[PDB]
Amino acid sequence: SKWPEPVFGRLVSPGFPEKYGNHQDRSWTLTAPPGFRLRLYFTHFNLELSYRCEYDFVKLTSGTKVLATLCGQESTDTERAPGNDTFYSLGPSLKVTFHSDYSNEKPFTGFEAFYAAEDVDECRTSLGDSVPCDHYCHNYLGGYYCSCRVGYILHQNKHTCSALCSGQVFTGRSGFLSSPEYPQPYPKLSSCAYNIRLEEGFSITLDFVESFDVEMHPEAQCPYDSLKIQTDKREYGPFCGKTLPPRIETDSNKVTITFTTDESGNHTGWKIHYTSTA
Amino acid sequence: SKWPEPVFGRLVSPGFPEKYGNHQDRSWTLTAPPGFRLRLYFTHFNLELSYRCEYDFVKLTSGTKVLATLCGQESTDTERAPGNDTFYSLGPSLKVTFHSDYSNEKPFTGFEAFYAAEDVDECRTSLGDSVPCDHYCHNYLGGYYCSCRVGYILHQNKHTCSALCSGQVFTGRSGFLSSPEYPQPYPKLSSCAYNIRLEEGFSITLDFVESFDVEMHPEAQCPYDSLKIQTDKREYGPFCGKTLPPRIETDSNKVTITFTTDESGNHTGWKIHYTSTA
Ligand SMILES: [Ca+2]
Ligand SMILES: [Ca+2]
Ligand SMILES: [Ca+2]
Ligand SMILES: [Ca+2]
Ligand SMILES: [Ca+2]
Ligand SMILES: [Ca+2]
Repeated sequence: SKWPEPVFGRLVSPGFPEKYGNHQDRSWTLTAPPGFRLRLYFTHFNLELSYRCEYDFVKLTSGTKVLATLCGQESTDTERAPGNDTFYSLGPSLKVTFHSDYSNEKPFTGFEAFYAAEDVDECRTSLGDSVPCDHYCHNYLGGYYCSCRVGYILHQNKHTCSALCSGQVFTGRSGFLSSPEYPQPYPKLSSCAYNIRLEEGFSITLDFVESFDVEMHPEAQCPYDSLKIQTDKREYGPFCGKTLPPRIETDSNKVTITFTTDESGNHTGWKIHYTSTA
Repeated sequence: SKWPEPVFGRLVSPGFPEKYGNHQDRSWTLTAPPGFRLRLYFTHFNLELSYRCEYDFVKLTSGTKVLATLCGQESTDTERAPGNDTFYSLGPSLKVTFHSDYSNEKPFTGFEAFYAAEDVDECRTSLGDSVPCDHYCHNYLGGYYCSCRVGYILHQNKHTCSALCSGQVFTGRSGFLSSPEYPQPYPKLSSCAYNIRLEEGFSITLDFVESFDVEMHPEAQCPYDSLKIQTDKREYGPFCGKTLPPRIETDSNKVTITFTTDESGNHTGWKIHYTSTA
């Protein structure tokens, strides 16, 4: 219900299209709305040529960086003329500076430049392996939004996808149980809780199977990702490393398994096969 | 004691407090002794600001985790400056990494950081984790040690408190007898021994009376906690499970009850009322 305002304009050297004079200094600060960057190009460029544009120049800077230093008419080995190149602001702001020195041996016409704001694509551009979203990144005008696959919920940090893996209440007495996505990497910032609740007088036995991969610390044990098992009379765990933990035999009919994950890592996780006797 | 690295120290960007240069890379690995962690903070911080600190940064890592990525002077929406924040190592080690890219358009002054070792308090958990001691936990500089309540003795594992429940010699003809702390959970790694010595020609009768709770096995009987009874003419037990066992009638004037517990469990235990006839 609220939309960005357009931002666009035209910049010229003093007196354009007539020849620019000596000892002139101009600067324009251009600012796009949040989520936008600026796009600038030159329809006309004809300045005094000099080594590294020491005499006359047009300087484009953005944020903390110098985007370009331009002079002459056609780009050389150590100088740059803009040609049909396009220049982009870093962030929403862009400064344009024009300077002429004490003399022009020829009648130089200066420059005509045009600029326009365009939406930043936070999902595709400024992207290496670093996607700002855990699952789905949605670009829109002036921003972006994150969403998650089914069976997840967006964390409060608005980027991480937390599994909905609590609430599983098993009553079938022989069965399997697992970390999310296994054997794919288990999700970040998740709190899983699995409850085996069956008839009284029965005793359960739990078995880890196949592969095991939980984030470990060099000299500490399991401070990051914590996998623990709980009978109403006793506690077991936490299990880490990359070796399948030994069998466990419970006295109780009701058992609770909890799996907690922290903000980082791509570890595969765990399987558990539980059986039964009297 | 003595350690190769000092209890306190100072790290600065190359050339501090003068402007740092381009294409610079530094890394310091700081390591405290076991039982200590490292605490690091910044007295001065002024780096080039960039989206996600891609240009210049200080990265604090510990173990496998990145504690922080820092740039700028004051923290923004997607960037972090340390301010007066304190950073803590996970375990005794902590790595500091400094990097600068190809240019500095302003005189960025870099950073001054200080670190100090501090004792880990193994006794004071956030207590979402377990307590390392059975009874009393004592913290000291560089370590901790355990102790027990009166009537107990510290087990060889230096953490578990074993009850002193041997030595009870009953001569009274009618009476009660019990697992330690009943009806509170009976202690771990304890070996209790109760001796009933009565006049010749008399016969004792034993009765479980209130609650009965001893660690049971799925398909076996009593391999963890073992409660056994011994007359000079017979042996009874071991008794486990969680149902009050039937009455027992001894021929002997002499009875010895032995109760053994394992390293884990919170089971309540047992009472026994014994009487006598001719
Ligand atoms: Ca000139
Ligand atoms: Ca956008
Ligand atoms: Ca993790
Ligand atoms: Ca830099
Ligand atoms: Ca300590
Ligand atoms: Ca026990």
